[PDB]
Amino acid sequence: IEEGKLVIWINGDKGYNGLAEVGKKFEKDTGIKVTVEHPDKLEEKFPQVAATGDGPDIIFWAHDRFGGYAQSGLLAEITPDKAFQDKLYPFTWDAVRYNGKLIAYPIAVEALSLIYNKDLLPNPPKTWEEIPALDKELKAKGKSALMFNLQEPYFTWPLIAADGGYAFKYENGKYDIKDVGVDNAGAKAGLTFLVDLIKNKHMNADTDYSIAEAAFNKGETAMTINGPWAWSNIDTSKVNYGVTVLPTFKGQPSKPFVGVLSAGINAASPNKELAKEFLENYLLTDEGLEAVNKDKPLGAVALKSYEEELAKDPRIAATMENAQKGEIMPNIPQMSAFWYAVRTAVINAASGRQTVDEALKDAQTNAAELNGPLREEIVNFNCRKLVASMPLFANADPNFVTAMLTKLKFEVFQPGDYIIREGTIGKKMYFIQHGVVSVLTKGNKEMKLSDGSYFGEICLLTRGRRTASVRADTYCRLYSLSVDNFNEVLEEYPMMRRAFETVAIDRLD
Ligand SMILES: OC[C@H]1O[C@H](O[C@H]2[C@H](O)[C@@H](O)[C@@H](O)O[C@@H]2CO)[C@H](O)[C@@H](O)[C@@H]1O
Repeated sequence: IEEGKLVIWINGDKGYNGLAEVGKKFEKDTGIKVTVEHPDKLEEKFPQVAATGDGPDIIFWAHDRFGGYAQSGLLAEITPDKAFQDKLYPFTWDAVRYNGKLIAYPIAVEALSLIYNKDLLPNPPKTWEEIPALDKELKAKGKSALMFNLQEPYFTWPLIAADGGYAFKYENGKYDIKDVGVDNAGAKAGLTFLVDLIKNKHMNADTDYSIAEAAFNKGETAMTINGPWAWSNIDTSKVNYGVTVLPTFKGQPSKPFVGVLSAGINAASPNKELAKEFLENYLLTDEGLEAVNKDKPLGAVALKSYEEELAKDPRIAATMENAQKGEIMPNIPQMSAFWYAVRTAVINAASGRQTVDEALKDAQTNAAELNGPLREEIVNFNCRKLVASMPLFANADPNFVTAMLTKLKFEVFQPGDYIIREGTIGKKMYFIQHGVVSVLTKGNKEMKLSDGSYFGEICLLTRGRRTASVRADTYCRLYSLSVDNFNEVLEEYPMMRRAFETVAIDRLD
């Protein structure tokens, strides 16, 4: 971030080129440059980087992650006046409330639908249960019935929820965080049906977003499950598609988790006023949303004036029908733990790492018990110890140490793994969070290092070989810090760079 410009983050499946057009209009009027970026794992990156001088001015995501960001102090309260508020649907404003405060601008309402190829399947099935029979019929003609993203639990959730699965029980206007529904009869039946699809070769566990998109848009599968954003690429592929009600499971509708694409203002931004002006006066207008919608459809927009037009589209009416059979996602801080829990369970069940019963038992405990803030805190202090213990960093500015912590990468090694091999060239030093290693120098004396220690640091000043091998003696958990990332932070703190250069200037004598 820098004062006088806007950096916006939005997910790579959304209309980021269209948003950049809105930004080009903004720059033309104010001289303020707008850069739109779509980094991978943006929703996880944002809370890591936002405090530490990095991060976008504006973050776009579904509202479910914003309670967490709000809890962490990473979002500015927004202050639209009543007239502006009246422009958007009251339920969209509700979705972005935390402690009664508005913490983001709602943009669009998202739900998943069944997308079907009308040439391959003129009458799409009404039930999940008839998909195996349909796939066998299609397999004989070199096709498949259904492919969709099995790596993201968002896509499998409607099935899980259909017969009674739920995230957190809603009662008397509030979520009971101790009452998780991911291990109940309904959730187990849903995921069992999905795993049986996999086991009987009607779907593949490795299927991700790209695979399913490419299969449906090339005409290889009769159906997919996706949201409005995906419709552009299907239009471009020329497939004759319909958008309809998701299939029923055990006679019960699929229950997609409804998301409200929302735009938050990073509390670290020096551009909060410019961010408000862009969001209120440029993006949230008929012209602004249209530019984004034209690139990748937004869904049912929060802006009433524009939604009046979009609601005439039967694809948007199918989206809202699915949405009404679903549930608005909670925005509570525990949602991150929930998603992490269900993601691992679905991946483990589908692959056969665990049974459905085992995977979901562990998901229940993870979603209910896991304390993100507490675990984050413990992880951050321990990393801070490791980095600040090293002689080089022993008297450095605490913010320098803090920026450096964000660069650390988690690595694991098995007994007998060489972390560093003598004669090779590395670009990383290592800190030992947990484990024992041997430092071996050809023939010689071993030296054993353990929890708290470090090694490989000479790559910070060498551009040269590894002069010793380092072998894991037990299971090791390490953090690595690369010379590039070290330099990058060292450039952000010029007083430290000068100190370290004067050190190196004397190390030549
Ligand atoms: O898979 C869990 C994931 O679900 C939701 O993410 C959606 C997102 O809302 C959509 O806009 C679209 O981009 O696809 C994502 C699924 O890959 C939740 O918003 C997210 O927090 C959660 O991790």
